[PDB]
Amino acid sequence: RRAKKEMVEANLRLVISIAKKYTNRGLQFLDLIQEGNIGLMKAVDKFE
DNA sequence: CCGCTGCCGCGAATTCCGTTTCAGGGTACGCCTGATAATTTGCATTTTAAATACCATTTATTGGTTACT
Repeated sequence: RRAKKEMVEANLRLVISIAKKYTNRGLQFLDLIQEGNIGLMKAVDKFE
């Protein structure tokens, strides 16, 4: 657990970029960001 | 050491009328699978050419002849 936190906290900027590419008047910025963070947690789980 | 500044809140008439019910974000794709929404038959209740089984009180035919143009 304490290992995965490090990658998750490292790649938040990546999430920000991908999200802002979709922000143009959808839900709201922060909702997109948080949903992307869910996705990032999934990806960290699946990466080899 | 009990004075003054600067923030932030809050408020600003009445009815009708009119009118365009109206638009704008800029991001993928192909699998299995269950999950409903469609579509297919039979059985209860009417309704059955009518057919049927009894009570009923009210004309009909009636029983005709005895008087008589």
